[PDB]
Amino acid sequence: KGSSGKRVIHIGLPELSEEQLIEIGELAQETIIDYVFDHLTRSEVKDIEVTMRINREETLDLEIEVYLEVPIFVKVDVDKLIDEAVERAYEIVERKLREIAN
Amino acid sequence: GSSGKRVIHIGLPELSEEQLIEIGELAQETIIDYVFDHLTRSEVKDIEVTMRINREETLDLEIEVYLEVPIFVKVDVDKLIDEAVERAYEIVERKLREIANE
Repeated sequence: KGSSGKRVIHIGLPELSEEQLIEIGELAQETIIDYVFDHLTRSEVKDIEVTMRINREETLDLEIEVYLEVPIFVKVDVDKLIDEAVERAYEIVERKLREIAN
Repeated sequence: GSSGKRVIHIGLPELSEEQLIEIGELAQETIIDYVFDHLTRSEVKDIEVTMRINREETLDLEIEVYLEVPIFVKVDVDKLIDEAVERAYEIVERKLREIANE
């Protein structure tokens, strides 16, 4: 089992139309996916799992859970890579939200 | 009767690992779109759609769907999930033929 790691980006959501809700969810997830494959070659990625989660209780919450695993012979720092991927996702979603707020 | 779970395994041998990501995304999002186009926002208490890409240890793509509606809402969750999934296959198959043609 090569290096692996998981992270969950969690975002409280404001008032959004259905179209904007789906757009935001997909944006968050694709930013993470694209980030991974813009730094790794398809061969270095043994397993990538991504879950989009939208929970609506007292508050509207979006969560993107990502798990990544590389071959045991690949030397990339998976945790740091996932961290940065997730960070990029947070800022891109947070900006898109401010933009919508107008 | 307030929730449903569904796991589908998909093999896509004629596609490169990159096109696998694209299809995984098409599949997952077709399912998300379907759920929100057929249920009101308030009826979707919790939805989770996972895409797993792993050509070396699985058929290739795995999609996991989890859907929950409020306990007082009368909806056939497995049925809705079934329809969402079938729609996904139909859309994925069209994409595959499209890709094959190019």
